[PDB]
Formats: sequence, structure tokens, C-alpha cells
Amino acid sequence: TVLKMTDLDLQGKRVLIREDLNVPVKDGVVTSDARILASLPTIKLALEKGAAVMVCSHLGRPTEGEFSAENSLKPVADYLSKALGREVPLVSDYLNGVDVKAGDIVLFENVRFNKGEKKNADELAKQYAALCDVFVMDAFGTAHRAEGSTHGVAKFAKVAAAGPLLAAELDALGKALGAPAKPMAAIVAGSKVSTKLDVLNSLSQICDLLIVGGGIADTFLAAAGHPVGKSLYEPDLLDTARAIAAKVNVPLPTDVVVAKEFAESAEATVKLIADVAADDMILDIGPQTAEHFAQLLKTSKTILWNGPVGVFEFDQFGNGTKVLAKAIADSAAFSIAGGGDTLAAIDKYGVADQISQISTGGGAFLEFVEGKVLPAVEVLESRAKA
Repeated sequence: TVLKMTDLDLQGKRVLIREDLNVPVKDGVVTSDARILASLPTIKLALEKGAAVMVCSHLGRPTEGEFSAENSLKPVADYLSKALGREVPLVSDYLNGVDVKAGDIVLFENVRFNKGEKKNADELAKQYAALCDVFVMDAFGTAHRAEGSTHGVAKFAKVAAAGPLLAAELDALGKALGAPAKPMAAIVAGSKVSTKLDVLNSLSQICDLLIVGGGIADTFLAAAGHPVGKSLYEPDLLDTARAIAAKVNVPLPTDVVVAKEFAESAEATVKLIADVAADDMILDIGPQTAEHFAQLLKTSKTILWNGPVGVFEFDQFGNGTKVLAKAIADSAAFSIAGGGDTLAAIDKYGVADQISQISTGGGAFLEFVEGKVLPAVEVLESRAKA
């Protein structure tokens, strides 16, 4: 339970809003704005509520204590000025005081230039908190970090609350992971079981079908005694995968698309799983597997989508993910999706409108799926109780 900015009285109050404005930038220009688009209703509501608004965010992982022009938020100030129809100044020196009136908005320079940001320094947290009456955390994609402007500031601000976007992401994730409508399917892909072990084990206690992809799928295929050829798997994790497959239904591919190499002389071939050669690379699920998986997805009432099932930027290895994306788009289930490759797949196959919730903050998304405490949410919950 956290305080909500929407439930607050903000008229004439100085409001520091931590947004996730960490967008691609090239040559001083924003080249994609999904994170900014998502945050703008928060910014607009605070202004409508009578606030003096200070927006802050990170950009990249610059060196603390230096100005790095490539990491400056000036392109986001340019963008916000055109989006809001008003000059939105970038404020490059603010920890010692900033002049902002009710009804106005400024954009702080990159919080990660500040010495003490990454390690959550009290001195820095207190300087943030001194600039405002209310601190609002609205950046779910950084909620897994205890940093000066994501966590420390909320220790010391007079009032500390969640923003509308943070609350909405916690709600949707709570919907999919708290007690989901059954049956619940999860798709988890990646290069290694070991690197997503916490995700897999958590979902094993939550979902009813666990569709694995990529190198995770190779280890499950190996653990079942299937040949995976020249495809990455972890022999040491074989017992773990078998334990996971004992806890939850993990359907395995019945057919796959293989190639020996990426070359103009190579052909992409569908084989049954038993016929994978020792020099074949497993690069997509096969058409029978894709049909079976699609039928499973359209029977589910909840879908967690965390990964493609093939190297889909190659069309010869894209059928599995195309079919699965379309199935999720057609399915009656509440679907949530997260992870960079997943969003790329959603964009490529044009199903974004048909996904119930698309999380843009991968790392914090996975931590929430794993059952981890999110420090940014934790500090908000402690403030509310006290």
C-alpha cells in the first residue's frame, strides 16, 4: 500500500516527479519516445492539479560527477517543450535551489551526473527532498534500484507517493501474478536457465503452462533426453530444469527449424526434435509446435510473455514467434509482456494494441516476476505506514 499522487492536494505545492525518460537519443535528438509518451499524463495531471512541477530522470549510465553531453537530458527538454506547447527548461544546477512556480514545469538535468546518485547518498537524497513538498515516484523501470532520486529522496521528502504510471504497472503485474485467472500461460525465453533461474522458479509456482524458448528451451530439451546439436545448453542445470518441469507443465517442442550456419548456401529446415543433427542449430520452433502452442495460448485466461521463440529477425526463423504473437493477440486472456526482445517482437508483428499491458522496464519487470522486493516501492510503503 502506497500513497498516490492522484489522491493528493497539490495546489501551489512543489512536486518532484521521478519519471523514466531514459529514451534513445542520437546526435542530440530523441529517436523514440514510448517512455516519454507513457509519462506525459502524469506530468499533465500534476500541472492540472496546481503543482509546481520538477521532472527528473536518468539517461544512460554516465560517469558520476562529470558532464557528458551525450547523456544530457537536453533532448528530452526539447521534446517536452514541443509536446507541451511551452518552453520546458532544462535546469542544470538545481541541488542548491530552483525557481519554479505553480503551473510551471522544469526538467532537471540527468540525475546520474550527481555524485551519490548510484549509491543512494543521504546528502544527495536530502538535497532532492529539500527541493519539494511532495516526491512522486513514477518510474517503475528503475524501481528495483535504491538510488538517490528513486529511493533516498523518498526517505526524507515531506510527502512521498507513487505516480499514476507506477501504480498502474503494480496493478497490472499484481493482476497477472497475484492470483491470475486460470489457466495461466507464461512464455520465458533467454540464452540460459541459470540467468533466469529466479524467473523460472517463481513462475513455476504461479503459472499452469510454462513455454520456454531459446537457450532455456535447449536445456529443457536436453534434460528430457532430446538432441539439441550445436545449440547452447547448460548440462549442470539439467537436474534443475527437470525439477521445474516436475513443478509445472513445460510443453516441449515436437518440431524445430534448424540451420547449420548463417550463409547463402545454408537452408533452414524443419525437423522433428528427434532428428536434430549434431551440427544443427535450433533457431525456431517448428510449425506443429507453433500450432500446438497457439492453441494453448488461446485457451489461457492469463498470459505472461517474456521472450520470442526463435531468431525472428530472420523470416526463416520467425514463424514460431509470428504465430505466437498472433495467438496472444487473438486470445481472450489478459496478456502482459516484458523484455526488450518481446517488445521488438510485438512491434514487428503489429499486435501492440492487442496486448493487455506492455511493461517498458525490463529489469524491474523481471525482479517483480521473481518475487523480489522493489526498493522504490518498499520505501513508499514504509512512509505510508509510519
